[PDB]
Amino acid sequence: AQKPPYSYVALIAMAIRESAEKRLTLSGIYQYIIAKFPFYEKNKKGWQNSIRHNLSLNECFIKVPREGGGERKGNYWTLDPACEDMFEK
Amino acid sequence: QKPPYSYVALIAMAIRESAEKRLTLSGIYQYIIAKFPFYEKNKKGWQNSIRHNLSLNECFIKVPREGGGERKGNYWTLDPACEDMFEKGNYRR
DNA sequence: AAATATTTATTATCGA
DNA sequence: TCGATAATAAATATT
Repeated sequence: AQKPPYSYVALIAMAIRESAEKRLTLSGIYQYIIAKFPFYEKNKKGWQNSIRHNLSLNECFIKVPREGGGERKGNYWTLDPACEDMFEK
Repeated sequence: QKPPYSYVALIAMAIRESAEKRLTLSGIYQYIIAKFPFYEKNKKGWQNSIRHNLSLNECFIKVPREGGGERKGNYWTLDPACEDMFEKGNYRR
């Protein structure tokens, strides 16, 4: 019972390293973040767009190809082989 | 050829240098160019500086635009006390 | 008209 | 009072 004002930044690449295959999608993001804590909600476009723009400022992300496991838009999103050893932690 | 001039005063001067005084945001730059052309649109560096003046003041108001004026930007105007203050001492050193 | 990602754009924090 | 990192709204491009 307290205020979580800190978890808007590192919730993006988290689902990469918390997982085992390191390429979970927005579906896995949603279901796992929901399964984690009992207050946050996906029924708000505000917080959704907030977490959406949290990915553009820092210049370390990149787009990586994927086949028809859900690809109609195009490639998935992950990190760069350079800013690697700073996101496992 | 950028100006060493007060940027809030730059916005207010652009304001008084018009009749409608409520032009769109995407034209604001052009007007400053009309005075002192230096900057290039590709340079994304010094934008936050002008932003600091645009957002942080106490003589402007924020009012939502009309749905037909659907572009990127809003309209701003001055304050009567700010008007009568700037009308006297606007261009000193 | 509802919800993915390259640019734009208020509140406020730091630093000079 | 002029500049550099973060944290937040509302309107284009993309599927």
